[PDB]
Amino acid sequence: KQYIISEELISEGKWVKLEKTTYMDPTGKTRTWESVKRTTRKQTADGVAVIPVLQRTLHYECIVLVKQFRPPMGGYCIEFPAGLIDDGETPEAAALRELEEETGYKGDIAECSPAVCMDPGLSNCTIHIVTVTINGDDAENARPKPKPGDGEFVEVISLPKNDLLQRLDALVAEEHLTVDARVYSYALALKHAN
Amino acid sequence: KQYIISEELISEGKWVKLEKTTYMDPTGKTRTWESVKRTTRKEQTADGVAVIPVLQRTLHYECIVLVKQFRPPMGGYCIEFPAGLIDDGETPEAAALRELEEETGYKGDIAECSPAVCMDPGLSNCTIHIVTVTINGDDAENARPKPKPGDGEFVEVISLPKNDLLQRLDALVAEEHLTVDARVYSYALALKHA
Ligand SMILES: CNc1nccc(OC)n1
Ligand SMILES: [Cl-]
Ligand SMILES: [Mg+2]
Ligand SMILES: [Mg+2]
Ligand SMILES: [Mg+2]
Ligand SMILES: [Mg+2]
Repeated sequence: KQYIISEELISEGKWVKLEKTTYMDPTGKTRTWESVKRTTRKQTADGVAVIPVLQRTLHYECIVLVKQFRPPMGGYCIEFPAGLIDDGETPEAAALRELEEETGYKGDIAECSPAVCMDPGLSNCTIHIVTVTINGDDAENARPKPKPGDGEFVEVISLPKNDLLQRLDALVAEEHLTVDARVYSYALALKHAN
Repeated sequence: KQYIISEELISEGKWVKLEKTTYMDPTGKTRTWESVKRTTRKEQTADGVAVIPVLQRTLHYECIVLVKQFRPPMGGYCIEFPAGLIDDGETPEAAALRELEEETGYKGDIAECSPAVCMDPGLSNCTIHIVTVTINGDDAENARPKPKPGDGEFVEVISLPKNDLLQRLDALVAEEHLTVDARVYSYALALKHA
């Protein structure tokens, strides 16, 4: 019933553009929306976000997260390891690469989502969420060596899966960080299950 | 260590603006970013709310109530938590309960309210509160609920059992052209992983 009629470029940067979208509303009335897109999409999705489940025997399972300064936020954020997918890279491969660059951990693929939207009222940005387990008892994940790219500065924060939400709430109250909504959503469902 | 030095307006619409952000990297070097912001945020502790609406009914499995809408930035239909912007002076809880009623017809009861969490922190400063709400589906107010959607709002309600949410979402993605929201998907994954 609804669909896009046209897209007008308002402004194009190197990484981001703003467009004025005309669409037909379900009454047959024509309407406009201000829409953002990244200029980098080739791919199944713009990017991947990795849910990295650190498994060590006789320890709690942890979810491995990252903390970085995010210029659009004007502050530090706690997020799942994540990045853009390289032209002709698979989402799975992008997931293991990014996880290694940002954390130093080497993991195994458990499952991969379809493309999911980041903020669909604002942008067309999409990611695959890739669940990865990390055998924390293997020698290659003993002393994880992060190989981050140029101009990336990432701190790794591992938190127990079974207390994730309370641990996150504490980091916000204590460190004035912003937790990512996908991370928070995941944490909430862990408590809400059953 | 890191901080914002300046934010230069590139382009401002009615709803969204694009900014050139200058900030200090941790080596002590000046760098830039292209940042998106909404123009609608005033004193609110976030731009908006997303509601996690747990429909509870005697001798029924708990359902998560979701909405399906056309999203101009995406050029297609998306499945999301009920959600909207917080009106000036409105509390996040009030916004959540109001948007839930408007989008779904259901009258909820507040369970919990998250701190402000970031939508896509490498792109925008956009933030939400994630508000968990229970819906007493035995109450007569919630028997035959009707959306009371605003001007240019056109929403379908999809209630899925919490105990099978990921599979039911996957089934929906298999059968039509549409995109699941990344927060919805994250929540569904954790319900499996728990
Ligand atoms: C979405 N904006 C953006 N992405 C990547 C790099 C950058 O500036 C160097 N700006
Ligand atoms: Cl798992
Ligand atoms: Mg990254
Ligand atoms: Mg990277
Ligand atoms: Mg809405
Ligand atoms: Mg609404």
